[PDB]
Amino acid sequence: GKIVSYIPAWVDWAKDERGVDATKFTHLYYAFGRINNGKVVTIKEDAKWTEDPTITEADRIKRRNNPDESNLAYLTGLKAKNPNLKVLVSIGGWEAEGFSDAALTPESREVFANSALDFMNKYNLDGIDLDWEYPVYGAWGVIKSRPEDKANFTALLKLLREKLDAQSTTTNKYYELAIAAGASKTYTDSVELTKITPYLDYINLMTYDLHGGWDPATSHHTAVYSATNNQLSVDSTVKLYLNNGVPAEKLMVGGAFYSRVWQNVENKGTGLSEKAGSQAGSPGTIVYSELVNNYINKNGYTRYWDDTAKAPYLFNGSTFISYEDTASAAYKAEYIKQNNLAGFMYWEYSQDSDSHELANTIYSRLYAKSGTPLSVGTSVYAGTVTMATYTQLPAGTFILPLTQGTLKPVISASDVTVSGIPAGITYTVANAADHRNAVAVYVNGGTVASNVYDPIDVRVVVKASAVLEANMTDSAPASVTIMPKFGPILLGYVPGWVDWTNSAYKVDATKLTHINYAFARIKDNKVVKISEDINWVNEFPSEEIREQRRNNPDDANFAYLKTLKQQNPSLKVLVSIGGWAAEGFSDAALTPETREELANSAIAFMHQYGFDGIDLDWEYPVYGAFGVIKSRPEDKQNFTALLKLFREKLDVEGALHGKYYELAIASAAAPIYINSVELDKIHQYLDYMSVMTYDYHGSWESKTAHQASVYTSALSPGDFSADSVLTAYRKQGVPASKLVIGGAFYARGWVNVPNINHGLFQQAGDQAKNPGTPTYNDLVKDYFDKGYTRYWDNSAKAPYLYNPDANGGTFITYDDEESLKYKAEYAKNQGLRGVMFWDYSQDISGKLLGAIFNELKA
Repeated sequence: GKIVSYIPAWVDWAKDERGVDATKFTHLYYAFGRINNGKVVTIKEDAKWTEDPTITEADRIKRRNNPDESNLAYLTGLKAKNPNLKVLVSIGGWEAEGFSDAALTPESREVFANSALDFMNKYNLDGIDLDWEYPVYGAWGVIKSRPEDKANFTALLKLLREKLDAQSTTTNKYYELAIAAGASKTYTDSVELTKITPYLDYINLMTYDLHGGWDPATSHHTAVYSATNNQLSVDSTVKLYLNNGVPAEKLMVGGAFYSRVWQNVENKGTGLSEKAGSQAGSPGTIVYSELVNNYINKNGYTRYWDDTAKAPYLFNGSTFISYEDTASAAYKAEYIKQNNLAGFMYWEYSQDSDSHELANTIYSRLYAKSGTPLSVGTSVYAGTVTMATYTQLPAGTFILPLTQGTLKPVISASDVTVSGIPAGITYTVANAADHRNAVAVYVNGGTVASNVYDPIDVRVVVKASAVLEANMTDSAPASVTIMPKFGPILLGYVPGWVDWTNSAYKVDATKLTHINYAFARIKDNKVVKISEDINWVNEFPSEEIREQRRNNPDDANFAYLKTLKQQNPSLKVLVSIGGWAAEGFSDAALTPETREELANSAIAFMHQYGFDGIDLDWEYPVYGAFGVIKSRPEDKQNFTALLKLFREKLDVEGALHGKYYELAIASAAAPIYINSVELDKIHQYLDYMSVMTYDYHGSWESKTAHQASVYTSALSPGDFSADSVLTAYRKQGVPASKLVIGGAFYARGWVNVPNINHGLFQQAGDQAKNPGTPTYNDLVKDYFDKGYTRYWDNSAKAPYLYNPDANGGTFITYDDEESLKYKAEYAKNQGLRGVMFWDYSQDISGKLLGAIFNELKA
């Protein structure tokens, strides 16, 4: 199943902020090469293009220096990311002149075709595509044309295939030849389809601009089916081509990442099949990204759907817009599959939304296995409604965009099951205003039956019935959050290896809600201070270190925390048992006796030193962090039993002490962790999981990336981010209100990083001179004004540093005030329990904590 993406020459692709994700298609067509004195040339050498009257001067100096060479290098560069990618040059396009002359004579055909190969070979291309629009009728006078174009097109294609084949017998590389073909009967009548088709790998059908403001009434411009007899469609065009004998296996169906517009449409019905007046004022087309930004269910435009054509359109009473969306793209991809066609071609990739929604939809739908219907998918845009008091819930609205599936323009109450809205609170569902494809759940203001001390998980199922596409199943239940009146948690790791009492830098209990004290440890299946952990105390041979570790200031720290809790009585201080390289959990978790023994010893430790709960930091079950710790496959279900039992023991303690003791874990981001821990079964025992949304990348790898980005960078599709990890957690079924997003107050980086794109996503050299983990404190002292410059990846919302001159080029990846703000903002919009960070000692300025606090609690 192929996917042809047309990519425009007139975007500077090396500069483009978002770049091209070539893992979502199979063929990249570079639009366009042009013809000039019978020869194929770069578009910058097409005077007709580089000096058009229409948008002129400021934007015409641009065109003269179009960066074609650089574009072609960047695009054929994308083979690193998709090795099976083919890149072809598309020659021609709308209004491109010179085919009729180029094809005229055996001689002019010879020089065109030789230059076509020369272009193909010069830029390392996999084939040639001819977009002659159109032979014989010349698009009715847009381009020069002659009645002999019909046979001359045949001879031209014959000659190209001969020469590509000749070259193939010598290089052993197969070369593609394709055309973009017109959808009209006039097109089929001006070319010899049966003669031509043996020369071509496939025929890209231009099944768009089928109708437009040149017609007296509105219609669909790129519809899958014909809803009336006079409306052209993908189906009517494919049937036309099959009837002329073109095999289904050589036809690609076209789609458009832009709309056709009609103005002055009579305001009747939905605007569809209505009479349209003057188009003189019309923009003609509006690209999909602009539709998303300013038109689809926005600014007075209503979204409508034609359930026969399988096509969306918009109308606001005067302007009608016909476009391609997620639902039409799915129906087109199902048409391709059901009719055995070659695939999906689209014009053109840069018109898509920033996050490549159409390109991504077409990939996902076209390589969906049949007989496995797809579930509707959700995300969250507004995930939190916050209690005003213990009983009073103000009005608010959960907003869940779909990521897979397309809501009907108006959904019904029965399309959505919401569970967990508290008793005596009414709600309704609907399509969220100002979003193209989102469920709103409006929660009526109200009074809850009993006091809300803890977050309420609200669970939203989007039924197969809510959606346009054909054979989909109900969504997984989407978690959002009713938050109790005190709002999100702000949790700090506080290291026990700092002597807090004699430190001039103190812990700010007015800004934290929670502290994890790092760490208690496990010895002989008993919980002990870190000073009794012989593996830690003697991690290093030097006695001066071991003596500092033997004298770890734990007692002093426990008195320090006791004071702090006396001064800030709503502060919760948990003891963290474990951490990096901490032993004993696999053994402790094994049997009911070993778990009993561990839980009772932990409980004893907790009471002895004045803690308000327990956090387990087992790093990590089953894989043992790749043999840093003892592990077993029984860890997976034994961790569940350990937490069940810790929770029971803590219930016993709170029932005896008239108080509530928290239980939490710190959990990792990587797929292997997620597959090692029964996340859907443990969350019930936990107040929250402190997800370590950092250490994604570092010196252990030979390429740079963001260690802690809140969003996945546009230029590293599929890469780790808080969003990607926390979404994976939610799809295991963890409620949002039991997730805590993590910030790191330390950096990772790479040395020997080349000075290309400021070191971001580059190959690095030998890492013996690597920074390791410089703290924000070290960045302030040694990096920030010392020849590193700070950059910002605005798609990832992640800062980074780069110094060309330090150890062969050094890239530093970290969290700062700005990224922490965005993590805190994600927590709030996603309905998460709150924010955590590691660790309090790493920023003595207070800025990083202040950044979180300012955003999160204000």
